[PDB]
Formats: sequence, C-alpha cells, structure tokens
Amino acid sequence: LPKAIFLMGPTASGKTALAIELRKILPVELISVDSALIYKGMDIGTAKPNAEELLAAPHRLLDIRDPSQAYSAADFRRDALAEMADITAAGRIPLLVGGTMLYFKALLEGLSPLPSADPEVRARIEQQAAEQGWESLHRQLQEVDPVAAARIHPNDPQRLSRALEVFFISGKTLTELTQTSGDALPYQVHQFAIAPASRELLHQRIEQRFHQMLASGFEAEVRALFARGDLHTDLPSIRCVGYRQMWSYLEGEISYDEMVYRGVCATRQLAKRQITWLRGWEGVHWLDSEKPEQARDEVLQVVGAI
RNA sequence: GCCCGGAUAGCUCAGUCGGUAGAGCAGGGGAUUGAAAAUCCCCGUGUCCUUGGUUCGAUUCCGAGUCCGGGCAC
Ligand SMILES: CC(C)=CCSP(=O)(O)OP(=O)(O)O
Ligand SMILES: [Mg+2]
Ligand SMILES: [Mg+2]
Ligand SMILES: [Mg+2]
Ligand SMILES: [Mg+2]
Ligand SMILES: [Mg+2]
Ligand SMILES: [Mg+2]
Ligand SMILES: [Mg+2]
Ligand SMILES: [Mg+2]
Repeated sequence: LPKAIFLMGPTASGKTALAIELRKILPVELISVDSALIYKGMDIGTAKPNAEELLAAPHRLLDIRDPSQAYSAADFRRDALAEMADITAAGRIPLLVGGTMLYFKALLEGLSPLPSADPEVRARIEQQAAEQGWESLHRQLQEVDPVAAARIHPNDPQRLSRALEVFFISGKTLTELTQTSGDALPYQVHQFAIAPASRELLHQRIEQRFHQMLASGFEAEVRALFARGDLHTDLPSIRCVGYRQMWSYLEGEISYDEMVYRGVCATRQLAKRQITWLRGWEGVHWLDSEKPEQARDEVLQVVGAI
C-alpha cells in the first residue's frame, strides 16, 4: 500500500512546471509518462524538459530509446513498475507525469498477458492487406474471433492486425487471452489532471508553443533525424505530432506554411483526445493550468503532508 | 483603362441540364489491452457577393455593378 501520484493532463497544460515545483515541498521522484519523451534526439518538438530543469528535478524514463526502436504500454508498465520500486525503496514517493493516458492505464489496471509484436506475421498481414484489402482480414478475424471482430472496425488496421496477430502466434484468440486480467498497480494512487479553463485558451497555448519550438531550432532537429536515412513514417517516433509534418516538409511534399498549419492542428486534435481520456477517468482531481499554478496546494491537501 | 478566369460551409473547392447544394480539410463528440503524440468511429443550413432581365420558380442562364487571381496596354 505504498503511496504514488499521477499528474496527468493534455499538452501545454503546465504539467512539467507543476511537477518540479512539487519536487520542492514533497519527497517525490519524477517518472515521465510520455511515449515521445523516451526518444534520444527528440527534445524540442516533444517539449522535453531542458538540462537545467532536469538538474532540479530528475525524470526517469527519458532518452531511453533510439527513434528507430518502438516502445509500448507494456514496456512502460514494466519500466515504470521497476522505477517505482526503486523510488519507494528510497523512502520517497513516485510522481508519474505525462500526457500518455494509455500508459497510465496499462500501469494502473495492468494488461492481459499477450504475445509481443512479431515483425514477421505483421509483414505477412500487411502483405495480404495490399492484395485483398483489410476487409479480407476483418472477415477472417470474424471467423476465428467474432467478439473482437464486432468491436474492431474493418477500417482500423492497427487493431485489426493486432487481433489477428495474437491468434496467428498463439493459436489462442484475442478475446480468449483477454479473459485473464493483468496485475493491478499495488499502490495507493492520488490522481490529478491539470488543464486550462477553456478549450480556446488551450488552442492558443498550443499554437504559441508550436511557434516557440520552430524558433528554437525544431526544423534542424528533425533534419538531423531525416539525415540518418534509417527512419521512416511507420515508426512511432516519426509519427509524433510536429515531426510527421516536418518530415512531410523535408520530403518536399508540403510547403512550410502548410507544415505549420498541420502541426498545430495535429497538436490540437491530440489535446482533444487526451481530454476525452481524462473525461470519465475515475478518481481524478482537476487542477487549473492557467495562473492557478498554485494548484500544488490542492495536491498538498489531497495527498496531505507526507 | 481593356480582355479572360474566379466569387458557394471557418478554409480549399465540387455541384445544381433552372426546382434553395456536398466532399476534403479545420472544428466538436466518442472509442481506446505490447505502434497510442498512434489507429479508428460519429457530427455539414450555408445572405450559393449584389442588382436587373427572362421564368411559376434563378445560387445556376444572360446583362451590369463590386471584390479577387492572371493577361494585354502605359
Ligand atoms: C504534443 C507536443 C507538441 C509536445 C508535448 S507537450 P507536454 O505534455 O509536455 O505539456 P506540459 O508538460 O503540460 O507543458
Ligand atoms: Mg512536459
Ligand atoms: Mg472562401
Ligand atoms: Mg466553383
Ligand atoms: Mg435539376
Ligand atoms: Mg447541405
Ligand atoms: Mg476533425
Ligand atoms: Mg437572382
Ligand atoms: Mg449570378
């Protein structure tokens, strides 16, 4: 029953700022919960904390992967669980910060044990999609696993592929394996979420931030990655907001102004979904991004003196 | 100044053989089990620029005006 804290929220909501200020009055250790902040070489477009901030409040799970190697909610849970052990062992409290809700979820509720990605069976699945389309595959999932087929739309290639893969590797069906639940988070968690008071203020912060990045050398950053010649748009790292658009720009597929428009929109759409996650998330205490930055107090009281 | 194209949803544009119109994108909402900053599902009434003409009826054809891209001329 050790204690732990979750500081969630959408992009540009001031989560990072709040976390280090918290480090000041609480015996907490910061753990990053961000699918993009894991990449080495992706610092400005991901809004990664700078070296000074990191000096004040160290973050675990940052720069732990090369943009060419995919991560997963499963890998995060493992790494996260291990980092928490180490932290609580030191008599301090784990403060998980980020905007990647699926990771928070996988960590909190666990994950049904399932086979990991198998590049070979995926390549085959992709192959059959090009020849017969994803419909042929969805009709096949329909035969072996109807429960999953009803949930997964025939237009959802990632989930469709995933449901077939599990079956092709184990022979066991996805709905059958998911009947076994994953290990819940053996911690007492206090979940907070911070966001601006209105959707429009969020949009302004998003657009403004995107320009601060361009002005901080974002383009050059993405070019360094473009120059490696080994990264492609089917990699989680390149599909990240901002990066994907900038990649289209370096490929000469779109103009600069077009890239800036799409990156901003892409970031707003991301925020929209993040808010969808938080809405209905159980046990969430809401805090305000805007000036009520002194929301640390609401944290101080909910978690109480430790 | 003259000629040729545009002018229709927040933006880019389709369309209406004359019977008041629809895609994409933007935006909104919802899903979410080893790619998740990903992948996918649902939501489209707008003085069809203005004004005359013809017409039962015009955003739609014709005339003129206005604004916007070009071209010719100085
Ligand atoms: C989505 C983009 C472009 C950057 C990541 S932003 P973030 O989640 O770090 O936002 P805050 O930490 O809340 O400022
Ligand atoms: Mg941050
Ligand atoms: Mg227009
Ligand atoms: Mg037209
Ligand atoms: Mg008709
Ligand atoms: Mg309509
Ligand atoms: Mg949209
Ligand atoms: Mg008329
Ligand atoms: Mg007319």
